[PDB]
Amino acid sequence: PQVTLWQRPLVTIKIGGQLKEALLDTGADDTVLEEMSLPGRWKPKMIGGIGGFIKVRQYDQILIEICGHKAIGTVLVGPTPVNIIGRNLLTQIGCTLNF
Amino acid sequence: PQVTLWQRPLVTIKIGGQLKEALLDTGADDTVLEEMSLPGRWKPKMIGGIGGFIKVRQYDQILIEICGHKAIGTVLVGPTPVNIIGRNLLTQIGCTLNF
Ligand SMILES: CC(C)(C)NC(=O)[C@@H]1C[C@@H]2CCCC[C@@H]2CN1C[C@@H](O)[C@H](Cc1ccccc1)NC(=O)[C@H](CC(N)=O)NC(=O)c1ccc2ccccc2n1
Repeated sequence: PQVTLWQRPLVTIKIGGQLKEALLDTGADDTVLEEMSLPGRWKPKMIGGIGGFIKVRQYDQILIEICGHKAIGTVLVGPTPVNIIGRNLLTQIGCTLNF
Repeated sequence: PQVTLWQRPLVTIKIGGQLKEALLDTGADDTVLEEMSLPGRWKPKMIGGIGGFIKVRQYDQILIEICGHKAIGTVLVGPTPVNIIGRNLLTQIGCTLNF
């Protein structure tokens, strides 16, 4: 769909059985979800942003459904205020910027 | 222009007589620029991101030329790693997300 930016670009994701809302974020290389229950194997990883760094759990090959579109990728789970869909996944659902 | 997301969405901006590169960021509410010389008054503000909070100088009515589009708005200058154009200016240059 086309999404204007007067409000935050928030979509519904279905991940690991759970429904969440996430921000479509072009300035994020990675996808970072708030602490949740995910099955499996994860690695320790540190990522950075404004303000500094956090330590997150890396899960690879996770299925995510972003606004009814399917994609599989690396998802990081840690202490982020808002769930962020970053560019590793935005390329999979075909998301482009327009101006 | 239409921008795909395989690489970071960077554009050229002209601000305060100076040429910079900045990231078009749909997940940023505000425009945050690294430390640079700007004329006039500024107010102190705290903003947050994933690793915490930073103290920024807020400037209002700043003219900014983003990929040849002129826009007037609030710009925050501070200790950010990369120059960020957030939704307060992206809505003024007519920026939309598409998938
Ligand atoms: C998620 C991750 C992959 C780690 N990437 C990033 O964090 C990169 C790092 C880059 C280098 C440093 C400068 C920022 C850029 C852009 N960011 C993406 C960038 O989109 C990031 C995503 C985000 C949204 C909401 C909350 C937290 C984080 N947003 C931001 O950093 C902007 C900064 C701002 N004042 O506008 N924050 C917000 O717009 C914003 C909104 C609500 C909030 C609620 C609570 C706490 C903080 C909140 N911050």
